[PDB]
Amino acid sequence: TCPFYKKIPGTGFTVDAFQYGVVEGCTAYFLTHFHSDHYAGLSKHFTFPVYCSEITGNLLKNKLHVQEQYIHPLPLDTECIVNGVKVVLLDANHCPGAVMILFYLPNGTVILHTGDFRADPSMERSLLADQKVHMLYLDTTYCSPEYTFPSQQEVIRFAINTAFEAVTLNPHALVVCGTYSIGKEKVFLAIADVLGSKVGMSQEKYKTLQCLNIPEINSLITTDMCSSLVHLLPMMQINFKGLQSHLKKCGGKYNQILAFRPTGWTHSNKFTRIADVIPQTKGNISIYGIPYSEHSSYLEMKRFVQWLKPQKIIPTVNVGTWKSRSTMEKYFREWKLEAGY
Ligand code: NI
Repeated sequence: TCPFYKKIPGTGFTVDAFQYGVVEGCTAYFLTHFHSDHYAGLSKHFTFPVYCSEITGNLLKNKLHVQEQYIHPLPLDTECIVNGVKVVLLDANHCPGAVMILFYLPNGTVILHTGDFRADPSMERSLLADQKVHMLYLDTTYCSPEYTFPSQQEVIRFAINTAFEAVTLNPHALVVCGTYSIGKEKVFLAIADVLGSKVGMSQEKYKTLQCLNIPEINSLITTDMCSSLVHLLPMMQINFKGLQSHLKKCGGKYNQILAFRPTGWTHSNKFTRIADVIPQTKGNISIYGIPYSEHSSYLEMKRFVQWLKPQKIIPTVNVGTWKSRSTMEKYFREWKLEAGY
């Protein structure tokens, strides 16, 4: 049955609630972004109205074969009317096409649902600045003070520098980047850009990327693996056995693999600066875990909430244990006390 934190009170709306069958009372289904824990249940047989961004709509049509008459894409940063209720979609700084959703209830209540987001001060100058928010449905994925991580820009600098140095020293090295969903595209694209290569990948992953409006993408990606020195592979293949096998498949074109596994967080962040990160090596294979996050750090999340000053916070992540819920509620109280709302 649909959990309560996926239901918008005073409307016929749900958010990311497609794995429950027909939700009793539901007149429109919102989808924040194209990741499988959120879309699980959409297909060509779905015949309710789905509201989402343009890019998420492109992916629904092409990857899942949802029929076009049921897809209702909305422009960002624009007041739109859905079943008599004013709504606005805002950039969530998560993966391509990911949004937050502002709802303006008929009774005057204002609700923000973050979806998955990485808070940023640029958000403090969107249509959020212009009115009060009564309820916040918050992506709390890393709501504990141990979760620190660097900016995306510092992680990309590290990756570009590492790869440019390895290939300059050995022009027969192959660079590999792991992936399992959309998101984190800047990793493999920035590396390709510095080496003056295109990124080679499967036809299916190429198709996915062509759905994302990314300008000059024909210029950065390809399915001709042979002409590329940056290959994208399944995340499950980013291990010593998997990359040994891939290297054999390259026909003696390359004699060394440098691989990157972007990840959310790892405990090494508690002890280690980005500059100090080192690979796991075996034979002619090195694997770098890099802390490229598309969710808020604890301190980014705290700043956002203390800026917004909501009257009630409803967590959407880590809600399944009493100890987690308790812990998050204690931080919310502190934030409120410290900020004086
Ligand atoms: Ni996500």
